[PDB]
Amino acid sequence: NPKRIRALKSGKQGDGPVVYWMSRDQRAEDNWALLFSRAIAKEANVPVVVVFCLTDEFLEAGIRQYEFMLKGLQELEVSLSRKKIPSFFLRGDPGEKISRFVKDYNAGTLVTDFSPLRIKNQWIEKVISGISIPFFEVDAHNVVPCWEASQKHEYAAHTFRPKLYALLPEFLEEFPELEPNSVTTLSDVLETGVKALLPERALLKNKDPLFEPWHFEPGEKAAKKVMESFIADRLDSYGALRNDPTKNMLSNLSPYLHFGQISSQRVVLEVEKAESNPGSKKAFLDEILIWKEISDNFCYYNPGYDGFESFPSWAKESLNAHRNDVRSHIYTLEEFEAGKTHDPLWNASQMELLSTGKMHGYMRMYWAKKILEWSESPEKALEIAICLNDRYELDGRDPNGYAGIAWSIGGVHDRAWGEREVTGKIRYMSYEGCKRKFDVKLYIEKYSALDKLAA
DNA sequence: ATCGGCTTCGCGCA
DNA sequence: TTGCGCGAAGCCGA
Ligand SMILES: Cc1cc2c(cc1C)N(C[C@H](O)[C@H](O)[C@H](O)COP(=O)(O)OP(=O)(O)OC[C@H]1O[C@@H](n3cnc4c(N)ncnc43)[C@H](O)[C@@H]1O)c1[nH]c(=O)[nH]c(=O)c1N2
Repeated sequence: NPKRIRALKSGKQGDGPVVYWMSRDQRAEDNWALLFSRAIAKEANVPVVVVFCLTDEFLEAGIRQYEFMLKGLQELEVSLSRKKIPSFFLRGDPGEKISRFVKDYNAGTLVTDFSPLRIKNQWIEKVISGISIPFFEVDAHNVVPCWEASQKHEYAAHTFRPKLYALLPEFLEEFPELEPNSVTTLSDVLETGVKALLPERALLKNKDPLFEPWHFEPGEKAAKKVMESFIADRLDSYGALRNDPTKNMLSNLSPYLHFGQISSQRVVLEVEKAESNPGSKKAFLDEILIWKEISDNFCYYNPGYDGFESFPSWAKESLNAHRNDVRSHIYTLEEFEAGKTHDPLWNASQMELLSTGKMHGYMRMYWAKKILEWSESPEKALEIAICLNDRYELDGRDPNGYAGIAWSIGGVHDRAWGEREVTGKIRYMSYEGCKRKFDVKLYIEKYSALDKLAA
């Protein structure tokens, strides 16, 4: 389906390899990008090669994301050579490195997947300028190409959802089988990059790592076994138990989908054919279909996705009007980060975020709204809630991150509610509201250990 | 074209 | 808990 490609640059198709510049979608199956690279490599009797660019951004988050990512690449690499596609791994800025790699190996054609974040689009430009062969983009990450789904920033779910469903019958389709190439250190990069990151690993008073790395096992292989678990054990109770922090009825797929270790489209396919509770199947389909992809919609059509300016006008006008309110408490980053607020429900969730790297969905909503209530300005609430989300979430640094922080503190894709001190018309949430929805003390007590335990 | 109808709200009440 | 009505509130879209 040609609608999944955009022509970034046009030109002289080299007598050489087709180059997949892998970035978002780190999987070898279920990958429209690797499929397109392999299509036009067959139309030219050239091999297809894969190149990944490892960049200095790993220092801005934690060992947890980097071991999750790097382990997934060790397994993609052997999985990619079993079908005769060599994987190449460059360490440097994709501005210069991908550029050089193009000239150096005589690439016939270049291809990349699609991120809507600002920095991938800075790179793509530095790539287009220092390059002579054609340059192609494929949305391998959304069921419906970001730029076809809609042509504007979408105001709400219920306005984006019809456009999306109207296009679902044509892009919800099976994946062809990736045919292997006809014509014919990462251990070490994992070593250095953890050495450089070990001085900042989150520790306990007894020098122990806070992080528990057994809750999510990385890779394509482990990814698919988590979807199969979810469809067989959890999908049915999803409508009813998804909002109860005390049960793991979440799919648990976000760390894998973030790193593109599983296609969102293979999951939809496999939910769609499964015979579960309708309400479960609907609730679930609109998270992974609508909300995931309005988040790409958000970050694409809004360059300042991660700042106050991108809130809707009414919530900008609201929070401004309450900047001069006395705040009940005020915390610093350090105080939040170590869960030293006055709110054991708040502090429990921050403990869940540090030791697992995935905080319960429903709780992240409460977490983010309390940052706005108990910090000195909204801009500073944004800053903390981004800092902590990207530092400690396994699925962080993600359009779902930005659009969800935005949802919580700024009202993006939300509506106006009853006007309050500090938080204005932004949707309010309370401990007492939690108490009627789920057994807070069970939550709190699962994590009440790790408080005194941390320094 | 004006009017439901809006992710995940809180709260009383049975 | 567990469900329902009602509240406050800005705006898109057929
Ligand atoms: C403050 C805050 C911070 C974040 C987020 C929300 C909030 C309120 N989210 C979005 C959401 O909280 C997160 O995707 C889910 O908790 C992922 O958990 P499961 O995969 O178990 O979801 P679950 O199995 O319930 O849902 C299925 C899938 O749908 C998608 N999805 C679900 N809820 C979504 C939402 N609210 N927005 C967008 N997509 C959603 C995800 O891909 C998720 O994997 C996010 N998400 C993320 O992937 N990375 C992040 O760093 C953040 N950050």
